Amino acid sequence: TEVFVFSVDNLKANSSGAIKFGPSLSQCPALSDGILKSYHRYKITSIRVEFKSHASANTAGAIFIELDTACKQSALGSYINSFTISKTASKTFRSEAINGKEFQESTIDQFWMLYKANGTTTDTAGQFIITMSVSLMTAK
Amino acid sequence: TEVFVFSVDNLKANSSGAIKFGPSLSQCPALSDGILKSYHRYKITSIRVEFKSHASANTAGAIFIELDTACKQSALGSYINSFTISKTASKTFRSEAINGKEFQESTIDQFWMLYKANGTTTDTAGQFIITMSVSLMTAK
Amino acid sequence: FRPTGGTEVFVFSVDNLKANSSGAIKFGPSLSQCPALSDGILKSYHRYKITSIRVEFKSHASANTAGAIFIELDTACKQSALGSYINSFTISKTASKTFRSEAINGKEFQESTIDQFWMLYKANGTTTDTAGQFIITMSVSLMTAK
Amino acid sequence: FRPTGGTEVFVFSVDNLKANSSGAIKFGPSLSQCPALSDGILKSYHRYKITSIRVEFKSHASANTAGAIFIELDTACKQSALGSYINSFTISKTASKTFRSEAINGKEFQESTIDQFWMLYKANGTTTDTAGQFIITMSVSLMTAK
Amino acid sequence: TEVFVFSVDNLKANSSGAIKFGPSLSQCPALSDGILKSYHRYKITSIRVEFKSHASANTAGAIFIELDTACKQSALGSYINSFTISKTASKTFRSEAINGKEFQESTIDQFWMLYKANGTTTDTAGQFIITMSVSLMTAK
Amino acid sequence: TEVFVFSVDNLKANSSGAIKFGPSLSQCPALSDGILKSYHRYKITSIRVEFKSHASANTAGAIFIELDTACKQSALGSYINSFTISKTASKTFRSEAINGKEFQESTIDQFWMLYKANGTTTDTAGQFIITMSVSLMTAK
Repeated sequence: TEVFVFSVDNLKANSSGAIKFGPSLSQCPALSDGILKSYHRYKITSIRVEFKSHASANTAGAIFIELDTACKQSALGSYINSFTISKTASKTFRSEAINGKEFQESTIDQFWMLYKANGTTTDTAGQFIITMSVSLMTAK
Repeated sequence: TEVFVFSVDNLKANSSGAIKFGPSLSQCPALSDGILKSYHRYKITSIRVEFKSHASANTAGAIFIELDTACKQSALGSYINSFTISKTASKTFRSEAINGKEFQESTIDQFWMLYKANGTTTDTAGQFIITMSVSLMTAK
Repeated sequence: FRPTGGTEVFVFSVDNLKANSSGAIKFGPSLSQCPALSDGILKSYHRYKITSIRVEFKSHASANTAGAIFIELDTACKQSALGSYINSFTISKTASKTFRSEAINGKEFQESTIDQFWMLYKANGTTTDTAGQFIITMSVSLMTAK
Repeated sequence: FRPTGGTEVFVFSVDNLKANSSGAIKFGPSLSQCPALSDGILKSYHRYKITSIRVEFKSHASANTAGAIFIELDTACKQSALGSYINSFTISKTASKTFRSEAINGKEFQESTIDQFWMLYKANGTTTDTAGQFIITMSVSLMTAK
Repeated sequence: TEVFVFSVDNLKANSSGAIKFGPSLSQCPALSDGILKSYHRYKITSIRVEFKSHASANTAGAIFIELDTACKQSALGSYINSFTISKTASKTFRSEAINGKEFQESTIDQFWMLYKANGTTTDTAGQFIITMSVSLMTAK
Repeated sequence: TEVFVFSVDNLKANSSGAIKFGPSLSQCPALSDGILKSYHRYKITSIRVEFKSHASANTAGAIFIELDTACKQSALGSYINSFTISKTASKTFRSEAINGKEFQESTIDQFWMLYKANGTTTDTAGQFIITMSVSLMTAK
């Protein structure tokens, strides 16, 4: 069981995307092109996503976070979880939320974290600092 | 975790069908068009199906129940579980039978409950009173 | 399942039994009502014997259906029509008949290619109304892996 | 075999294992080395899980054959070549490896149409001489009659 | 009831065959052209087959034993029972395994014992020393 | 602090080489292209090297092991530590032997493990199964 800290950078005020955890998690090559190449099964036990807000106080908007444990949803949809663009905050997601109770093979993803900024301008918003706890088993 | 009680009504003596639990479970809109719209992950922990038998004593036949956790079987096939049309009874199904050990997303079904009455006439048989226990996860 | 063989219990059902249904339930490799024995464990053993069977009539019928379905054991595996009328389930009642080893030719092993016995049944009813179903519980013993 | 399901133990063998043999033993409905599971009891149940397996290498080889056959679990049911070389039986020695439920994806039931895991093996030997055989002892649990 | 001890000789490292017990059991003429000519009914109660392993330690392989009480199987098929070519061992088979519960006429066989060596070379493997217990009935 | 198990494979009877622990430790990408990309400082606390001996009994020779905490020695030199090619064995090396008392940066190696088989033929000898215990510091 290890802990990885990585960052989603250059996050504008109209940035939308998906952070696809697993072997397609290119923002942390220590997991993607790293330790998942040396194990069969893994599970991500909990993640702690932090918005750091490198923005001016006049930028309006709130970036939205939504968990997709189907690994297929493209557009966001839900607007309950939100970081305000002008404030640092952090959201912590446990195992049953992120499909983290059972191991799965290192070839398939576990969940996606979709985000949508929903601001008007392309001004800078900040970055995510994501701290995930993975468990591994059956070396390869 | 909450408990829903719904009914499958107007059940004739030759009625066959599938009660598709999950988002396509139209017999309980409090789950289908309801609380599953406000959560990502769910599991149905146990169901208690009851046959109520609003039938005369001269109606012959026995309605058959079969669990499909593949969510694809159309015709019934198995004839072990059965309610007699002229008698009230109840069958209780736990978690490992109904694929209820793990959470899954609110977009996909969990299991189906197929039923086939296998009587001759179109006379009234009764109704199902189904009591399901669901557990909900990450909100949406 | 040890390779020398084992003893297990199968529960299967003969379904959709009308009030004029007649037939034979041919136990062994031609016992299509339990594929776990027919297309199943008999493909993985040479010799078998069915030690005892417990046939149950479940009677999914109305009280106005007259008749009585008759049961007859054929350990020759060749009789087509019924003939004997001693053993009977009433169509409107649940009952069960249990048959031990010497009745069903179940004392000795035989190869998994040949049947052991047949269970003939004949409804003896006028209408094609529903009668019920059989729930059959057989105890098999297996010998020599294949 | 209750219609709600049961737990049984199957013993089968992977035979004629040379000193350069590689392959995959695909557990589930495609597990042709045990027809009692493949064309057998999985035809009479919806859901199953293989709780634990005990693979044994029996080493019908001379003492001059060099090499070590390698074992690797694939619970994705898609890996073709071996890759990992940690688990190994020496070709000239009898041994056994036992794999529990969380290693072989054996915690949850799944439908009898899909496989559960594969066991890949690769001899890692020069010649085509005889190495031995696997004697595999798996414990399955069954759920929902079909 | 008497006991016969006979031998299957000159057993190479790729030898396969069937030892057909009964009147066609040519490896023991005391049963084949012997006491079965003087009785109608017989049964072989138990057999004890022994592999004696007149082989060098460098011969690889294992000869396989399989009982055929149908008296028709030609190729081997099963690989559970085995003698290692470089070791002496013995397997004992009781009555229900070898179809030895009931008498049968002296004109028909009772069972076959198939063996297949499954080694590469034609080097010497050993011999079988088989000890069978027969029971005889009505004289002839 | 985590434990890595990796293997040095395809080890012939005349194989010589160096297993260079640290960022150049290509036999375990979970350390090399893995967790060392996500931390500044590391130390390998102890290693347990095991020779597994996939060899025939007629292969002569003994593979030799020598620790180089200078990370510069090319040829072997010392012949005290040895695995016999025809036997499984294991050698365990603690912290002061492998330069494992102090942290160092993830860009530089810690020690090398040189091995030289010193047999005549190119026949198969076996493999190493190496179990190392690393400690990680400041994240990166």
